[PDB]
Amino acid sequence: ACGAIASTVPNYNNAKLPDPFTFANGTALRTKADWSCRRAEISALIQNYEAGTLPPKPPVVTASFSKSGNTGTLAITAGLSNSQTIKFSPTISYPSGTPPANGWPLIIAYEGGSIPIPAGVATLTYSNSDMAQQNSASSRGQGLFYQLYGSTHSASAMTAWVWGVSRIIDALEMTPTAQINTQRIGVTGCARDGKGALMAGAFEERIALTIPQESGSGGDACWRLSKYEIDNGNQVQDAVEIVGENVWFSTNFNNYVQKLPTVPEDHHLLAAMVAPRAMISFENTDYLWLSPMSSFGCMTAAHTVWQGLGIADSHGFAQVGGHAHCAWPSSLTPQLNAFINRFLLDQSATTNVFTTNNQFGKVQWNAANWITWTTPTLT
Ligand SMILES: O[C@@H]1[C@@H](O)[C@H](O[C@@H]2CO[C@@H](O)[C@H](O)[C@H]2O)OC[C@H]1O
Ligand SMILES: *[C@@H]1O[C@H](CO)[C@@H](O)[C@H](O)[C@H]1NC(C)=O
Repeated sequence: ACGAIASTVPNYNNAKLPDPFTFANGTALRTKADWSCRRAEISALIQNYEAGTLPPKPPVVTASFSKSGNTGTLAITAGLSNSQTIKFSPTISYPSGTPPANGWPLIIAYEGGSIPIPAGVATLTYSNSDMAQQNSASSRGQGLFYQLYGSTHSASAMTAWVWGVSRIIDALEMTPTAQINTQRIGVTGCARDGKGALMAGAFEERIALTIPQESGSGGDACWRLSKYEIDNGNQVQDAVEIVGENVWFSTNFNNYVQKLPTVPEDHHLLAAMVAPRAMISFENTDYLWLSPMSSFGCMTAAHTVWQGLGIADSHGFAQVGGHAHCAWPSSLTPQLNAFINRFLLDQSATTNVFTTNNQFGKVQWNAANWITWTTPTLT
């Protein structure tokens, strides 16, 4: 129904941010339904240029569940048609007592996350580093995911992490005795795990609420804006450095980090893949490594997609200073809880959150230099 999905745009060359509202073939988006097809195209482009191949659900996915006290263990097996299998067993921390009729809402927290989780929400601890190692460039192709698909599989570590989240949600769908409301699943992570959580929410449509925390470069920052920051003297993480530091991106991305204008996506399109579902990301201006201006401009550009879909308040951004990396400032708890309350707890909470302190160091944000499109009202 979307036709043949384009996965490359060989002639692309755009120093500003790619236009969310124009397909690779030059067709303009017009309807809300068009966004589903555009999202599928962005997925293919992101896989091709920076994330590697995200495998589909494998033929074998088995799950069993057991509970001791308030801790559940979800034992998952995943297997291919060639008989290869891997296994992993995330745990779930439950609120006590009788659950809601449809089960507990749940946040999948990469290695526990760094946000406070309200008392009526269960927490699943996902050991993403075991699914795909992330110590340094030395970690390439190591982790459970690669014991299934092969150490030379093109998936980045973050794409392998997404795959694991998808198997977790498969297992939850198969395991009603885990007492989870599978329509009310969120995801969160901080720092490198916040890069991971954004990827999970973008690519796995069953996630109702995505919460990336101080994800920086390769998260809710854009590659093109971070290149501008580093060229003008801010000591930011950028595309060139990040592919040498770790294995969060595919080896193919190495071919583009010096040629960012030729990449027909940026992370504003990655973030927009969450639409029309909900996301709020949190940033910290104390660390220029995180590329503060790039995150504000990137999420401002991503925001236009929700605006065009008539659901601006489903996308939040809050950027402040004055606290340590991955420490949670109580000043932002109301904004976090507004999104959890609305999108996971079914409350009538307002979620209009889009704020920065503009503390961007040696650069400023100038929307007209980066965002070239007007926002259409998709019909
Ligand atoms: O050593 C790296 C190579 O492994 C990488 O190879 C790319 C992998 O994905 C394919 O789609 C590309 O065609 C191929 O070039 O190139 C970069 C290099 O650093
Ligand atoms: C352009 O590409 C999109 C996405 O694949 C597709 O939905 C649309 O039909 C294409 N346009 C034409 C004229 O085929």
